[PDB]
Amino acid sequence: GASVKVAVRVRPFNSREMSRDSKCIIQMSGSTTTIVNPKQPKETPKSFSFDYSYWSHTSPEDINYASQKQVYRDIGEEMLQHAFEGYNVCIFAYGQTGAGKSYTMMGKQEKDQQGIIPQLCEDLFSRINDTTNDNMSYSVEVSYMEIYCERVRDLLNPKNKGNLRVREHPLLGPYVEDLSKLAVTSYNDIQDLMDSGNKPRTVTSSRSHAVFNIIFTQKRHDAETNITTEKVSKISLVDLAGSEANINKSLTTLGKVISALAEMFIPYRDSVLTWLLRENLGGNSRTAMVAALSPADINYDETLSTLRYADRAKQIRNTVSVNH
Ligand SMILES: Nc1ncnc2c1ncn2[C@@H]1O[C@H](COP(=O)(O)OP(=O)(O)NP(=O)(O)O)[C@@H](O)[C@H]1O
Ligand SMILES: [Mg+2]
Repeated sequence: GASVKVAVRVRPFNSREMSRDSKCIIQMSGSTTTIVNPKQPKETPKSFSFDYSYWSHTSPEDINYASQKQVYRDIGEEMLQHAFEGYNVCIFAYGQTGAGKSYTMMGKQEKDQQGIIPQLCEDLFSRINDTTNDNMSYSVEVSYMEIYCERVRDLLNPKNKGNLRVREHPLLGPYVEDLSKLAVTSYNDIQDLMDSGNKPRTVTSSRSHAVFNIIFTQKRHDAETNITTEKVSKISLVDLAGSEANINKSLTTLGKVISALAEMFIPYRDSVLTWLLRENLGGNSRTAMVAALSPADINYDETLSTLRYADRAKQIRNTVSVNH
């Protein structure tokens, strides 16, 4: 029994917003985020409470600013530790187009702005390499895919122009048939794959989803008999397309799955995204949602919609057990 962790993050104004002289309608204090409706200024502002509240509207010179490193060391390290404990984990970024989902998950591979995914990978390998018990050995395999109009593309295998089939293994759940799963032995190798994968994405409103998966295997060697008990945790880091057809089936279905789970049949199979993430939503997985928010008055409805779906997500609870 573990509830879905939910964080909200508000970014700086973008060019569109500055050009319309947008005012900031988002306020944050502690774990409370309040949104002002520019349309009805005298109506009571709506407040929401979340596990994490990242005020990233200003800049690093600000004392209360939430940087990439701070967002990661917070929710990121939390989930990585769960993976070390043997739990499957998932972190997905959700929000309006341009709200800051990719910046939070991937960031920029330059000076100081790496997002959750690169940092977690670096942290994962750093920890593995600091192991001092020779009875422990590890394996790290990675997969990276894109879901566009219900079709799946293998980002680590651009050579291939066929969309992979999402299937249901009779006993082990959903999987992408013939999706590349590469073993990596260093942060540098996994980062090259990440960079290669990011470049083959399409290709400026995204309407594809990106799923970066890591299969982290921990092998404990028992000295006396020679059996090696395995510990496997799947780490799924998701960067969703923004919210505003076959192009939008996945996002709408996710909304319904999230609402249904919060309400407690579920249309998991109604879309490739919810099908593949079935166990992370209501299964054996420690899951977190990072809701990206625009700070601008002009996006009140979209932002309010995001806050509401993030509020429901908070109510989801999943039965978790360590994979030993
Ligand atoms: N915390 C932040 N600090 C600085 N810039 C940010 C931050 N969050 C987002 N941005 C920028 O604002 C834009 C939103 O980026 P991303 O590109 O992160 O959006 P989404 O990924 O929200 N968009 P979309 O994929 O089209 O649905 C980009 O130009 C980012 O570099
Ligand atoms: Mg994006």
